[PDB]
Amino acid sequence: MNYQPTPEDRFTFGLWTVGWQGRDPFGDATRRALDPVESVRRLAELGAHGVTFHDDDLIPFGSSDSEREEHVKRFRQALDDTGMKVPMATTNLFTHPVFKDGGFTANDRDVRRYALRKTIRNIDLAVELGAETYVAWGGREGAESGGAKDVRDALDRMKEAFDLLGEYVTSQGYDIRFAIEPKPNEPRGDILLPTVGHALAFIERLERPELYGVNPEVGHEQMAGLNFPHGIAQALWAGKLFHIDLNGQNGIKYDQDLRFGAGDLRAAFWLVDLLESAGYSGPRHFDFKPPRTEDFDGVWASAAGCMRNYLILKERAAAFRADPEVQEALRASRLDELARPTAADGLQALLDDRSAFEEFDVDAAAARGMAFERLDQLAMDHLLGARG
Amino acid sequence: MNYQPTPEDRFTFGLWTVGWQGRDPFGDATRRALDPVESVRRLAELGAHGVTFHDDDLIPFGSSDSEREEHVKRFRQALDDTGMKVPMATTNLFTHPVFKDGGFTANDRDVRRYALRKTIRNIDLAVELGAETYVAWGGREGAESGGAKDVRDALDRMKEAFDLLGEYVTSQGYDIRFAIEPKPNEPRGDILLPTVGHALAFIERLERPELYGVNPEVGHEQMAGLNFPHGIAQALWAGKLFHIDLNGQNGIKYDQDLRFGAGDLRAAFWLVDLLESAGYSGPRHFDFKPPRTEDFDGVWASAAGCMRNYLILKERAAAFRADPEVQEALRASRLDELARPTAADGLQALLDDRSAFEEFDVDAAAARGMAFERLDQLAMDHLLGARG
Amino acid sequence: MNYQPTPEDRFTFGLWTVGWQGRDPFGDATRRALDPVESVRRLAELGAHGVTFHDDDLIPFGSSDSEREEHVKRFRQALDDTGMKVPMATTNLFTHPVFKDGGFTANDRDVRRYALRKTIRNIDLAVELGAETYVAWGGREGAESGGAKDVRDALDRMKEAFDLLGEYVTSQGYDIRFAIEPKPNEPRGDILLPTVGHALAFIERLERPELYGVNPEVGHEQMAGLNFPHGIAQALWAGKLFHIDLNGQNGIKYDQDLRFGAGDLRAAFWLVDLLESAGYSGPRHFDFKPPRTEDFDGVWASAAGCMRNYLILKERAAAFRADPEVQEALRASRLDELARPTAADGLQALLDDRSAFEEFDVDAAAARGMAFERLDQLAMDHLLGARG
Amino acid sequence: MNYQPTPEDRFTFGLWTVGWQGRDPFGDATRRALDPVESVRRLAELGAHGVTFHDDDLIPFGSSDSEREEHVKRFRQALDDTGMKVPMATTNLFTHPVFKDGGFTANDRDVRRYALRKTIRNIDLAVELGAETYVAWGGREGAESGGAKDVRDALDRMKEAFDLLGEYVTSQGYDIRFAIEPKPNEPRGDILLPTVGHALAFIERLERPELYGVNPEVGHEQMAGLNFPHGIAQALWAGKLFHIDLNGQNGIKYDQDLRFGAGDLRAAFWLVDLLESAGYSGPRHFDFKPPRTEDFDGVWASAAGCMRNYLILKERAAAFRADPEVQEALRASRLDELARPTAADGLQALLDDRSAFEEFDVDAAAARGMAFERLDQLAMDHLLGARG
Ligand SMILES: OC[C@]1(O)OC[C@H](O)[C@@H]1O
Ligand SMILES: OC[C@]1(O)OC[C@H](O)[C@@H]1O
Ligand SMILES: OC[C@]1(O)OC[C@H](O)[C@@H]1O
Ligand SMILES: OC[C@]1(O)OC[C@H](O)[C@@H]1O
Ligand code: NI
Ligand code: NI
Ligand code: NI
Ligand code: NI
Ligand code: NI
Ligand code: NI
Ligand code: NI
Ligand code: NI
Repeated sequence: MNYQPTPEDRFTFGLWTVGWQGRDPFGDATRRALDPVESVRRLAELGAHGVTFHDDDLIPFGSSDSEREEHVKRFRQALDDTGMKVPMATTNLFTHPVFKDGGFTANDRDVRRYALRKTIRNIDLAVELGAETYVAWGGREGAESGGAKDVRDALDRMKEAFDLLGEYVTSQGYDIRFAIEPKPNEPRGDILLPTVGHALAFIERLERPELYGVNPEVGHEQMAGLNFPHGIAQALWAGKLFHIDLNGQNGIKYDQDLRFGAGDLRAAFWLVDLLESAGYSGPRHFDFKPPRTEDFDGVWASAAGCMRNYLILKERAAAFRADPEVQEALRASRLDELARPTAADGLQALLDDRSAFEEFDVDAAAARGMAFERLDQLAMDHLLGARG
Repeated sequence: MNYQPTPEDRFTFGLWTVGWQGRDPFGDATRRALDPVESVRRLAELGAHGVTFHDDDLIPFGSSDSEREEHVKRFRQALDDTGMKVPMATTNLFTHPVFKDGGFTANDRDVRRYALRKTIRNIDLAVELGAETYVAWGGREGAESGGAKDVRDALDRMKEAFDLLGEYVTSQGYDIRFAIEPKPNEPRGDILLPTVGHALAFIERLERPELYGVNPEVGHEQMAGLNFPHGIAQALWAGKLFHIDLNGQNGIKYDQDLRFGAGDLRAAFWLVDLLESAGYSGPRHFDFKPPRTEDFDGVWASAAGCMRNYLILKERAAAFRADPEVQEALRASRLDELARPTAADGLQALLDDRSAFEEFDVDAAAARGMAFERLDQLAMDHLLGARG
Repeated sequence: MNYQPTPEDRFTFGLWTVGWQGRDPFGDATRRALDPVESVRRLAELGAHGVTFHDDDLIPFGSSDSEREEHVKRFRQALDDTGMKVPMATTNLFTHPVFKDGGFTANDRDVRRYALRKTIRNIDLAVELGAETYVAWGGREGAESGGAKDVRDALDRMKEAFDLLGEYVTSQGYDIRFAIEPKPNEPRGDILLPTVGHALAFIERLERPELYGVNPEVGHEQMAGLNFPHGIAQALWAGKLFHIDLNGQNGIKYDQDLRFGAGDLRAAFWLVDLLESAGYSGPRHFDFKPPRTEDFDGVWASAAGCMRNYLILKERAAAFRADPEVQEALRASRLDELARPTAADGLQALLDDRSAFEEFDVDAAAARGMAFERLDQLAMDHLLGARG
Repeated sequence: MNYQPTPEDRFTFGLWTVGWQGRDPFGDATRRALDPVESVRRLAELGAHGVTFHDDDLIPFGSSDSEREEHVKRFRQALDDTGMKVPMATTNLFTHPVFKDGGFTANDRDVRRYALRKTIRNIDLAVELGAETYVAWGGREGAESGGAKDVRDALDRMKEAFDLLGEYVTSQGYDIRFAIEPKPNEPRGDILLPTVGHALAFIERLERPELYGVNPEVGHEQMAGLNFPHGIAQALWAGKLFHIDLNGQNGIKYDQDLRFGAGDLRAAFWLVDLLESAGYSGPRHFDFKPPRTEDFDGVWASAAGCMRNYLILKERAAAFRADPEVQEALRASRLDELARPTAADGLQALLDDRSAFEEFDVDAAAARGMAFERLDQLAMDHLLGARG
């Protein structure tokens, strides 16, 4: 009815999102820089719950320890003034030229040691600001050519780095968990751990896997042509959806980071349906870039639209699931039977069950339509508000 | 010098590859069916090591137990006559209309029970023929629309199915392992476990993960735009590369299944380099389709070219790694340093090491070129046989 | 309010769409064949305006001249009984094995001559049934490998074929125009004239270009990652949008042919906006496949949903353009200025205009935001029926 | 034997290629700027024939008329000192913020007039330096959202701009032709005239089409998944290949601009085969970026590798076509018959030829294999230097 967000909806934004100045590989900045304090204040006015940051977004690279304390205190006063929270933070291991061949998996060992120290420094700061999740996006971990990177040795180095970070937070007693953010490419030709599945598999080889989950981004899995709600379902099934980055992407091309709801709208519908039906309770974080065509009024419009589109889709997905005609259609398509065990009776009874093979009427079973198109048109009508 | 294969090179082919009759979604078959015995004999003459099969390739669907024994005995006599082996087998859970919504994750429970019994029947046959690996490709597990498949319930059903199959082989005492073959799409709109990473992650949630690995296919990961040698490296790092399907693919489109070496030739070079340097010792299996333009002479030509291209690339990758100028280039690009631990000295010494942060010269480190382009041009010259 | 189609909405369907039996490259048919007469009757009941056909959909391949006349007369009686029209027809030059290397650009000259005679035979039949457009989809014109097809010689052969067909219809006095339907790949590895742009360029080299236009399909341009409404705009700008195939596609992969509205929903919105604002008056033809999961009740549901989704999107696009707040936003984003000539004053006055260069304030111009994000969120709200 | 380039091989490089400082959307520059004079000298030493430039690469934006003359004179002295030529130039209408919504199709009319004056100024300079081709890449012409750009009005504006530029060069008497460079996306979400086909079609609607051709880039057509040699063949067939940009791209993702030969190596082979067999005589221009991992020694290595790989592939493609076994294979696959007219006898004799339809043996024709796989393996063996 009214799609007004409140801090209760847990919407969060990175400083680097509304603060993106619009520099792209072919053009100069179109907007001036935003003071972090100014972004916190404007986002609070729009109904956001909190903000996130990379170390270098908050404290400019090379800052003296005294300049550092000054930047943090001003930030903390804006948070106190507005009620905004800081649920996640991350490290910039991709902008400075020293990270041109990676941070944790750089071929040069001294760069890998520096990347870990820069990371540990910001974990301390994140805990101080109350963050519960620490994200890692290995944007420069990867290669443009085959001989440049032995990927088994690089995964060893990646494992070593995350194991050391887990040792660090456990030895310090911190209540923070790690979330790896996959991306298949850009800025490297191929990035290691390119999808949610590769990241989930990797985590199972860490020494303390319970401290690590994923931070998937809508557009990154779509850059590989994959179904984002399906990957999120697999992450939820594994118990590893620790955080999520929401935005939009129009297919397989450069990372667009459009506002949430733009891009593949039906995938956004099915994502919100899943998050809300699974009871995901973390932040709904937007990692987006207001297009460089926009002035600052367009930046705030784009940020507001992120939140608005989430709340419209939440209403439509709830109306879909609550509709008795949809519930009947779900039974007609046997979603109830999918949720029942195949063989709770056990292996031996399955083998002795002649109705499962010797006397199974395969032709009768094959003729049964699944009724999925009528179900999908009910979902389309609900999304478009065309139920009457 | 001479690129002649021998059974020692372990090249294997599925019956369904050379026997593909050329039916595609827009056209009729262009070739008559091949008798399996005839394929075994022709492949042996070409230097292959063995063949693989789906149950329905060897025994036509619906066969009586007596027709079954007859088809198997003829096959076994061809194997005895030629020295050919059968290292892998698999189940067809995708062609019959009863599998239109899947086998293990079909919404209908009776279809899921039938799919397991059809599978178990062929595992027994595979063990009898001496197969060491049983492949599962869930070609119909997936969906064209969002509401048709709850993916968490479907992963529960998938886990239940593989757990029951593991219970079966362990209770029977069989020495066979399972290999899941990922594919991102086609014939379903999205297929569950779409990439090597999703399959590896899934396996870690099975009750006896040691019985399960992956069977990646070159073209399937490329249908998601991913780097196949990188995914194979991750599978090798995890200890899960139990088998591999070799073929070629020209980018993101329908599954072409071209002969190996066609498609992305440099990725084929880097794949062979990795397999041979990691000492992969399983079968080099070709899952390919000779194009429907071809008559049977072109089918055998295409099969021979699979083997030929592997052996040329093996020679070029070995020449690359053995070249002293390449070894010097690898050190110049610090591949030796990538293989050294980042912090064997431990967390505490890293934190107290001022050379890792307080006194690290980031500008000096940043200026060091990685020399990857000279290394990659040496690899190009070796691939093209242009070293002089 | 009520999204009921009538024959006035000009919705048409190919016989091969609702009649697709569900055979795909990995599985058998899931539905029995439909008699063309039965499809005409069922589609009329749903509110369709007419049907289209390939020669081989209506008259089975190899039919005797007498069997032929019989199939046509039964069809014509169904059309008379229902009021259905036949606005377009086409030729099947892709299913029979003789067309495995193409019809018009087959390397074998005798096949190319046969393809033209099979085509001419059906043009006569289409005119008899009252078709105004004859579509050509060169599904097999192309190659899997580089040496198999000299593309300059193949374009010569393609031009020769269309020139001869134009000579034929002009010599017979027929009032029919030709529409080339591009597709980038599938079933050939690469298909010639792969996009709307390549087809439009080709037409300009024909002897009588006025007889030829394009028949773009939503999903085909999306298989190349292109923006379909943009390509349709270019076709409309050139005066060549003679017909259109509507369906849905989820990105770059095999040709899904989903029902219209599925796939990229926002692109469907912008397509309907363009067609209706440009006053396109041809048929709105659905070239779709009801998924093979469906029985015949699902086939009719899917066909009805094609029409329903067009009419919902038509209502939302009209509400968008009629909204005074949207009209103000369009002026704020200077769409009115885009439609004004850049230099109606002429070249010399442009060169002497110091306000265009010497005294142009580039910094002031650069600071002006384009306001596109607020405009796009108004379009999203209209699409979702969330204006209040 | 020796793959040493000489100026006779006509290899050219843009100033912006070797001079790319390595700034990407996620990171800072890794290399200092190169003085244009220094690049001219280094490229001459490597065997290049000439260089190309955007206006802003040579003369920094905002330069005074006196600073301008100074930059040009220094450049001209380097050209005189080295023998280097300047065969092409272009305009930068994409970096400055004023071009954020385009140059020729910007919604703001005053920006469109400025873009034309900036262009005309550099055409005069290009003619002075002896360029024969003027390239236009409309990198910012396009949109991220549907309502922001009416594409018919934008094509009107694009046509108006190129028509005015043609009026200008004809009124000045200049001997220069225009080449439009297509790209499907990046930096805009969708770019207008996204492929070679759309550009060729557009040119036919200009007032003086003979002055305009295309400048295709390998990686740009591959960003749409298209076959670059096929698109080049269509451009050659139309008589419009006025220039070409050579580089490499690994599939559908961000524009990588790798050195030529990297990316899809077999497509590079077939491109060189086509260019050399068609007798293309323009510049072989590399539009590439040495990866930001590299220092200046790696920049020159990467530039040299562009030239080296062209010359290796030229030798292998010539060996392929000269091989008598390949010539026999081409006849076996009926490439000779593809080049013969389908119906030089004319329409009426085709209609009366019973051997073309009534008495055509379609089954006999269908059984003939095309022998394309043996031909393609000969091409692979030649590419890899594996003929013995
Ligand atoms: O997507 C990448 C990003 O914007 O920068 C890194 C951080 O993790 C964030 O998600
Ligand atoms: O790729 C799919 C395939 O050809 O059919 C199933 C089997 O696993 C084999 O790999
Ligand atoms: O899309 C291809 C199709 O379904 O078959 C050929 C006809 O042109 C129709 O469009
Ligand atoms: O590819 C784009 C580019 O590098 O910048 C514009 C010029 O046309 C050149 O081709
Ligand atoms: Ni992103
Ligand atoms: Ni992110
Ligand atoms: Ni495949
Ligand atoms: Ni396979
Ligand atoms: Ni289609
Ligand atoms: Ni179509
Ligand atoms: Ni490029
Ligand atoms: Ni270029």
